Amino acid sequence: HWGYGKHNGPEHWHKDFPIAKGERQSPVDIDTHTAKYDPSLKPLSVSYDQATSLRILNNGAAFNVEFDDSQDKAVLKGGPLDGTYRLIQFHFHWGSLDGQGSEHTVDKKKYAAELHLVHWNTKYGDFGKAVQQPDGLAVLGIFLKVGSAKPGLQKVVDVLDSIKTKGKSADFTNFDPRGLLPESLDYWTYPGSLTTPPLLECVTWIVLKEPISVSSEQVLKFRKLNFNGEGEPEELMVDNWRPAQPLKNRQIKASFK
Ligand SMILES: Oc1ccc(SSc2ccc(O)cc2O)c(O)c1
Ligand SMILES: OSc1ccc(O)cc1O
Ligand SMILES: [Zn+2]
Repeated sequence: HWGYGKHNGPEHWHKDFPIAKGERQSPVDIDTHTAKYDPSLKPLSVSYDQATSLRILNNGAAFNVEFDDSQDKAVLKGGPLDGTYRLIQFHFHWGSLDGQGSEHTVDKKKYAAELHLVHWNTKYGDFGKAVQQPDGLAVLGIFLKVGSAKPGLQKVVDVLDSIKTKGKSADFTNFDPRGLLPESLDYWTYPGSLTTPPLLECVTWIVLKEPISVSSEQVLKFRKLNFNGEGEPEELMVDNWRPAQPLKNRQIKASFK
Protein backbone atom coordinates (compact mmCIF):
# COMPACT_ATOMS: atom_id res chain seq x y z
CA HIS A 1 0.00 0.00 0.00
CA TRP A 2 2.90 2.32 -0.76
CA GLY A 3 2.31 5.54 -2.65
CA TYR A 4 3.22 9.21 -2.87
CA GLY A 5 0.93 10.76 -0.23
CA LYS A 6 2.04 12.00 3.21
CA HIS A 7 0.81 8.81 4.80
CA ASN A 8 2.42 6.28 2.47
CA GLY A 9 5.08 8.23 0.54
CA PRO A 10 8.86 7.97 0.16
CA GLU A 11 9.60 8.64 3.85
CA HIS A 12 7.59 5.53 4.79
CA TRP A 13 8.82 3.07 2.17
CA HIS A 14 11.77 1.82 4.25
CA LYS A 15 9.42 0.09 6.73
CA ASP A 16 8.26 -2.44 4.10
CA PHE A 17 11.37 -2.18 1.88
CA PRO A 18 14.43 -1.80 4.11
CA ILE A 19 16.67 -1.57 1.01
CA ALA A 20 15.30 1.98 0.80
CA LYS A 21 18.24 2.86 3.11
CA GLY A 22 20.70 0.77 1.10
CA GLU A 23 24.08 1.54 -0.41
CA ARG A 24 23.01 2.13 -4.03
CA GLN A 25 19.65 3.86 -3.97
CA SER A 26 18.19 6.08 -6.68
CA PRO A 27 17.62 8.77 -7.70
CA VAL A 28 20.60 10.96 -6.84
CA ASP A 29 21.68 14.50 -7.43
CA ILE A 30 24.18 14.69 -10.30
CA ASP A 31 26.86 17.21 -9.32
CA THR A 32 28.25 18.12 -12.71
CA HIS A 33 31.41 19.51 -11.11
CA THR A 34 32.37 16.23 -9.45
CA ALA A 35 31.24 13.75 -12.13
CA LYS A 36 34.31 12.72 -14.08
CA TYR A 37 34.75 12.22 -17.78
CA ASP A 38 35.64 8.59 -18.48
CA PRO A 39 37.44 8.03 -21.79
CA SER A 40 37.02 4.26 -21.26
CA LEU A 41 33.27 4.40 -21.90
CA LYS A 42 32.35 3.03 -25.34
CA PRO A 43 29.83 4.80 -27.57
CA LEU A 44 26.15 4.33 -26.52
CA SER A 45 24.00 2.46 -29.06
CA VAL A 46 20.21 2.87 -28.95
CA SER A 47 18.74 0.47 -31.53
CA TYR A 48 14.97 0.90 -31.54
CA ASP A 49 14.10 0.45 -35.22
CA GLN A 50 12.21 -2.86 -34.71
CA ALA A 51 10.45 -1.91 -31.45
CA THR A 52 7.02 -3.45 -30.98
CA SER A 53 4.84 -1.61 -28.48
CA LEU A 54 1.79 -3.52 -27.21
CA ARG A 55 -0.21 -1.79 -24.52
CA ILE A 56 -0.36 1.17 -22.14
CA LEU A 57 -1.31 0.56 -18.48
CA ASN A 58 -2.13 2.82 -15.51
CA ASN A 59 -0.63 0.87 -12.61
CA GLY A 60 -1.62 3.37 -9.91
CA ALA A 61 1.91 4.82 -9.65
CA ALA A 62 2.54 5.89 -13.26
CA PHE A 63 1.62 4.61 -16.71
CA ASN A 64 3.74 2.04 -18.54
CA VAL A 65 4.03 1.64 -22.31
CA GLU A 66 4.77 -2.06 -22.64
CA PHE A 67 6.80 -3.77 -25.38
CA ASP A 68 7.24 -7.23 -26.86
CA ASP A 69 10.61 -8.31 -25.42
CA SER A 70 10.53 -11.92 -26.68
CA GLN A 71 13.30 -11.11 -29.24
CA ASP A 72 16.10 -8.44 -29.62
CA LYS A 73 13.70 -5.95 -31.30
CA ALA A 74 14.72 -2.78 -29.41
CA VAL A 75 17.96 -2.86 -27.51
CA LEU A 76 20.47 -0.69 -25.72
CA LYS A 77 24.20 -1.52 -25.90
CA GLY A 78 27.53 0.20 -25.43
CA GLY A 79 28.35 3.00 -23.02
CA PRO A 80 29.04 1.41 -19.61
CA LEU A 81 27.12 -1.76 -20.57
CA ASP A 82 28.46 -5.21 -21.22
CA GLY A 83 26.22 -7.18 -23.55
CA THR A 84 22.70 -6.51 -24.76
CA TYR A 85 19.81 -4.99 -22.85
CA ARG A 86 16.26 -5.37 -24.23
CA LEU A 87 13.58 -2.68 -23.96
CA ILE A 88 10.57 -3.89 -21.97
CA GLN A 89 8.70 -0.69 -20.97
CA PHE A 90 8.87 3.02 -20.46
CA HIS A 91 7.19 5.34 -17.98
CA PHE A 92 7.49 8.84 -16.61
CA HIS A 93 7.63 10.58 -13.24
CA TRP A 94 6.24 14.12 -13.09
CA GLY A 95 5.21 17.02 -10.91
CA SER A 96 2.18 19.06 -9.96
CA LEU A 97 4.07 22.22 -11.10
CA ASP A 98 6.59 22.77 -13.89
CA GLY A 99 9.43 23.36 -11.37
CA GLN A 100 9.40 19.82 -9.97
CA GLY A 101 8.79 16.25 -11.11
CA SER A 102 12.13 14.72 -12.05
CA GLU A 103 13.77 12.09 -9.90
CA HIS A 104 17.37 12.78 -10.77
CA THR A 105 18.50 16.38 -10.34
CA VAL A 106 21.40 18.20 -11.99
CA ASP A 107 23.27 20.53 -9.65
CA LYS A 108 20.05 20.41 -7.57
CA LYS A 109 17.86 21.47 -10.54
CA LYS A 110 14.56 19.66 -10.80
CA TYR A 111 13.00 19.21 -14.21
CA ALA A 112 9.24 19.02 -14.92
CA ALA A 113 9.38 15.26 -15.51
CA GLU A 114 11.67 12.34 -16.22
CA LEU A 115 11.27 9.50 -18.73
CA HIS A 116 12.59 6.02 -17.83
CA LEU A 117 13.22 3.59 -20.72
CA VAL A 118 13.70 0.25 -18.96
CA HIS A 119 15.87 -2.50 -20.45
CA TRP A 120 16.95 -5.91 -19.06
CA ASN A 121 20.20 -7.79 -19.55
CA THR A 122 19.54 -10.68 -21.92
CA LYS A 123 22.11 -12.89 -20.18
CA TYR A 124 19.49 -13.37 -17.42
CA GLY A 125 16.75 -14.69 -19.71
CA ASP A 126 13.83 -12.59 -18.51
CA PHE A 127 13.02 -9.41 -16.59
CA GLY A 128 12.08 -11.16 -13.34
CA LYS A 129 15.46 -12.89 -13.12
CA ALA A 130 17.31 -9.76 -14.26
CA VAL A 131 16.00 -7.60 -11.38
CA GLN A 132 17.68 -10.01 -8.93
CA GLN A 133 21.13 -9.15 -10.34
CA PRO A 134 23.34 -6.09 -9.71
CA ASP A 135 23.73 -5.57 -13.47
CA GLY A 136 20.25 -6.76 -14.44
CA LEU A 137 18.70 -3.53 -15.78
CA ALA A 138 19.82 -0.50 -17.74
CA VAL A 139 17.50 2.48 -17.44
CA LEU A 140 17.87 5.36 -19.85
CA GLY A 141 16.66 8.51 -18.05
CA ILE A 142 15.66 11.58 -20.02
CA PHE A 143 14.62 14.90 -18.49
CA LEU A 144 11.56 16.83 -19.68
CA LYS A 145 11.35 20.61 -19.59
CA VAL A 146 8.32 22.68 -20.52
CA GLY A 147 8.73 24.65 -23.73
CA SER A 148 7.95 23.59 -27.31
CA ALA A 149 5.73 20.53 -27.91
CA LYS A 150 7.36 17.14 -28.57
CA PRO A 151 5.57 15.61 -31.57
CA GLY A 152 6.77 12.11 -30.68
CA LEU A 153 5.00 12.33 -27.30
CA GLN A 154 1.61 13.35 -28.62
CA LYS A 155 0.34 9.81 -29.34
CA VAL A 156 0.98 8.99 -25.68
CA VAL A 157 -0.80 12.15 -24.46
CA ASP A 158 -3.81 11.41 -26.60
CA VAL A 159 -4.46 7.91 -25.19
CA LEU A 160 -4.28 8.94 -21.51
CA ASP A 161 -8.03 9.70 -21.35
CA SER A 162 -8.63 5.99 -21.92
CA ILE A 163 -6.50 4.89 -18.93
CA LYS A 164 -7.49 7.51 -16.39
CA THR A 165 -7.64 5.24 -13.36
CA LYS A 166 -5.61 2.49 -11.75
CA GLY A 167 -5.87 -0.88 -13.48
CA LYS A 168 -7.01 0.46 -16.85
CA SER A 169 -5.11 -0.53 -19.97
CA ALA A 170 -5.46 0.14 -23.69
CA ASP A 171 -3.97 -1.06 -26.96
CA PHE A 172 -0.87 0.90 -27.87
CA THR A 173 0.67 -0.66 -30.95
CA ASN A 174 3.04 0.87 -33.47
CA PHE A 175 4.53 3.50 -31.17
CA ASP A 176 8.09 4.53 -32.01
CA PRO A 177 10.12 5.38 -28.87
CA ARG A 178 12.80 7.05 -31.02
CA GLY A 179 10.51 10.07 -31.00
CA LEU A 180 11.19 10.60 -27.29
CA LEU A 181 14.99 11.00 -27.57
CA PRO A 182 16.93 14.30 -27.63
CA GLU A 183 19.54 15.02 -30.33
CA SER A 184 22.56 14.21 -28.16
CA LEU A 185 23.28 10.94 -26.34
CA ASP A 186 25.80 12.55 -23.96
CA TYR A 187 25.16 11.01 -20.54
CA TRP A 188 26.06 10.45 -16.92
CA THR A 189 26.14 6.93 -15.52
CA TYR A 190 26.22 5.38 -12.04
CA PRO A 191 25.02 2.18 -10.31
CA GLY A 192 21.66 2.46 -8.57
CA SER A 193 18.17 1.15 -8.03
CA LEU A 194 14.52 1.29 -9.04
CA THR A 195 13.07 4.57 -7.80
CA THR A 196 9.84 2.86 -6.66
CA PRO A 197 9.28 -0.12 -4.39
CA PRO A 198 10.67 -2.76 -4.40
CA LEU A 199 13.70 -0.38 -4.81
CA LEU A 200 15.89 -3.21 -6.07
CA GLU A 201 19.59 -2.39 -6.52
CA CYS A 202 19.79 -3.80 -10.04
CA VAL A 203 20.11 -0.73 -12.29
CA THR A 204 22.89 0.78 -14.37
CA TRP A 205 21.56 4.31 -14.75
CA ILE A 206 22.31 6.20 -17.97
CA VAL A 207 20.93 9.73 -17.61
CA LEU A 208 21.07 11.94 -20.68
CA LYS A 209 22.43 15.45 -20.32
CA GLU A 210 20.14 17.04 -22.90
CA PRO A 211 16.48 17.37 -21.85
CA ILE A 212 13.60 17.06 -24.28
CA SER A 213 11.10 19.88 -24.48
CA VAL A 214 7.39 19.15 -24.12
CA SER A 215 4.53 21.65 -24.12
CA SER A 216 2.57 22.85 -21.13
CA GLU A 217 -0.53 21.21 -22.65
CA GLN A 218 1.27 17.87 -22.94
CA VAL A 219 2.38 17.81 -19.30
CA LEU A 220 -1.04 19.03 -18.14
CA LYS A 221 -2.54 15.87 -19.66
CA PHE A 222 -0.22 13.72 -17.50
CA ARG A 223 -1.59 15.58 -14.44
CA LYS A 224 -5.19 14.60 -15.23
CA LEU A 225 -4.44 10.92 -14.58
CA ASN A 226 -5.61 9.36 -11.30
CA PHE A 227 -3.78 7.32 -8.65
CA ASN A 228 -7.15 5.81 -7.61
CA GLY A 229 -9.25 3.17 -9.29
CA GLU A 230 -12.60 3.92 -10.91
CA GLY A 231 -15.39 4.34 -8.37
CA GLU A 232 -13.00 5.59 -5.66
CA PRO A 233 -12.30 9.15 -4.44
CA GLU A 234 -10.28 10.98 -7.07
CA GLU A 235 -6.65 11.73 -6.31
CA LEU A 236 -4.67 13.22 -9.19
CA MET A 237 -1.54 11.35 -10.29
CA VAL A 238 1.02 14.11 -9.70
CA ASP A 239 4.35 14.27 -7.84
CA ASN A 240 5.03 10.57 -8.39
CA TRP A 241 8.75 11.09 -7.83
CA ARG A 242 11.17 10.08 -5.10
CA PRO A 243 13.63 12.67 -3.86
CA ALA A 244 17.36 12.37 -4.23
CA GLN A 245 19.09 9.77 -2.03
CA PRO A 246 22.59 9.66 -0.53
CA LEU A 247 25.34 8.98 -3.09
CA LYS A 248 27.37 7.07 -0.53
CA ASN A 249 30.36 5.27 -1.99
CA ARG A 250 29.51 5.85 -5.65
CA GLN A 251 30.99 7.84 -8.47
CA ILE A 252 29.08 9.34 -11.34
CA LYS A 253 30.90 9.13 -14.67
CA ALA A 254 30.37 11.42 -17.66
CA SER A 255 30.57 10.32 -21.31
CA PHE A 256 31.51 13.85 -22.40
CA LYS A 257 33.93 16.68 -21.69
O1 LIG B 1 7.87 -9.96 -21.11
C1 LIG B 1 7.06 -8.93 -20.74
C2 LIG B 1 6.47 -8.95 -19.41
C3 LIG B 1 5.73 -7.90 -19.04
C4 LIG B 1 5.51 -6.79 -19.90
S1 LIG B 1 4.54 -5.49 -19.36
S2 LIG B 1 5.83 -3.99 -19.07
C5 LIG B 1 6.33 -4.03 -17.47
C6 LIG B 1 7.64 -4.57 -17.12
C7 LIG B 1 8.06 -4.45 -15.83
C8 LIG B 1 7.24 -3.91 -14.89
O2 LIG B 1 7.51 -3.94 -13.54
C9 LIG B 1 5.97 -3.34 -15.20
C10 LIG B 1 5.58 -3.40 -16.49
O3 LIG B 1 4.31 -2.85 -16.81
C11 LIG B 1 6.07 -6.76 -21.14
O4 LIG B 1 5.93 -5.70 -21.93
C12 LIG B 1 6.87 -7.86 -21.56
O1 LIG C 1 12.65 4.02 -12.34
S1 LIG C 1 11.63 3.60 -11.44
C1 LIG C 1 11.46 2.08 -12.21
C2 LIG C 1 10.29 1.21 -11.96
C3 LIG C 1 10.23 -0.02 -12.66
C4 LIG C 1 11.23 -0.42 -13.47
O2 LIG C 1 11.18 -1.67 -14.15
C5 LIG C 1 12.26 0.26 -13.70
C6 LIG C 1 12.39 1.58 -13.09
O3 LIG C 1 13.60 2.33 -13.30
ZN1 LIG D 1 10.93 5.17 -13.03
